Amino acid sequence: DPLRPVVDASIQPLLKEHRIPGMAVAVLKDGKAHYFNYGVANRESGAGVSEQTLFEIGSVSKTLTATLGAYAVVKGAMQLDDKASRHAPWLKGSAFDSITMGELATYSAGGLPLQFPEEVDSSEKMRAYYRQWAPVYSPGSHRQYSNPSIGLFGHLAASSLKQPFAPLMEQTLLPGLGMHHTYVNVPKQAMASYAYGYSKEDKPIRVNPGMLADEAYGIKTSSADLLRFVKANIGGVDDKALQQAISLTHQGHYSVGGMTQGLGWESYAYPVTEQTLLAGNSAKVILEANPTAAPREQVLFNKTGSTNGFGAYVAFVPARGIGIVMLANRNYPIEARIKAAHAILAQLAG
Ligand SMILES: [Zn+2]
Ligand SMILES: [Zn+2]
Ligand SMILES: [Zn+2]
Ligand SMILES: [Zn+2]
Ligand SMILES: [Zn+2]
Ligand SMILES: [Zn+2]
Ligand SMILES: [Zn+2]
Ligand SMILES: [Zn+2]
Repeated sequence: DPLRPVVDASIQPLLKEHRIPGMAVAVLKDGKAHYFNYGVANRESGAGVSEQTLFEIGSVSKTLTATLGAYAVVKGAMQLDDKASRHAPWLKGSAFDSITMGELATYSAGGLPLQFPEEVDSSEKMRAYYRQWAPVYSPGSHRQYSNPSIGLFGHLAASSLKQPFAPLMEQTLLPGLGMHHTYVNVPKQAMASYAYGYSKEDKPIRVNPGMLADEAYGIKTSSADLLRFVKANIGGVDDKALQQAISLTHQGHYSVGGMTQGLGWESYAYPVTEQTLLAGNSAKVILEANPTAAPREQVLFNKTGSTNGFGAYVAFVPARGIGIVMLANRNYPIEARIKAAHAILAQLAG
């Protein structure tokens, strides 16, 4: 593959530096998909990684959940300006009577935390949590990355469509995106393709159960399926409704520095410097609260994602028809993901 030398040049050093057991890389250029596979999906057995290997993608799941929400909007089942309680009777009489679906989707509801408190481990406790939650900031004023925030958005989006989230995604949305091997719950026939994640101590692990995990960070997919998603975000899909939904996830709602927050996807003016990309994906933007600013007025879209044993990254530029997917079974530094992707994308762009 003429592109192997280029991809290898940025990926190989990464694998060695962070002792990554395996990584599936997929690139899109001139309409064609290119696959580069490294290492193993299972260290004990030695099973090799392929573009069909299933990896946990963590927060990258939010781009798919966001697409489901956009789909609900297109179908007329809900509007982003809808108060959250309009789609959950159990939220009536809480702070969510004055918070919108869009604010939940863009982490700007007012300070919902990164993760649910450790004690919130059941449906009953989760409902109680939201009903007692007190806003920290006025709605729309600050961005505080939050799983409970986007998780609730996805949960309610599914409810607006009158179907449970998991089956809705697996039986309708994902198939519509051409993603037939993407799961919230990996089925029996696909378990053999499911890689094992590896902690810092090299222990084989997989994602732990959690409230709204399916909506916020529970997707398992392959580099082939995720690149098909990238293609859908560029070349489009056959279904008009789904196409409209995809476009909605490209719209900027507000910005934080050089990063513009949309539904799921986070975008930047293209060409973008490695410095700007690193900043938008820095700990300051990820962990702390930051005031929202007016949205950006070519564009690169991206999203990072991790689980205790996995590290994923996806970035693409529609106007140039290029994109890259990097799925690894080691949660290695986000900065390393950005640097490798930026280098490869630069070569692909010309
Ligand atoms: Zn090589
Ligand atoms: Zn090729
Ligand atoms: Zn529910
Ligand atoms: Zn199939
Ligand atoms: Zn499940
Ligand atoms: Zn402030
Ligand atoms: Zn590492
Ligand atoms: Zn050039």
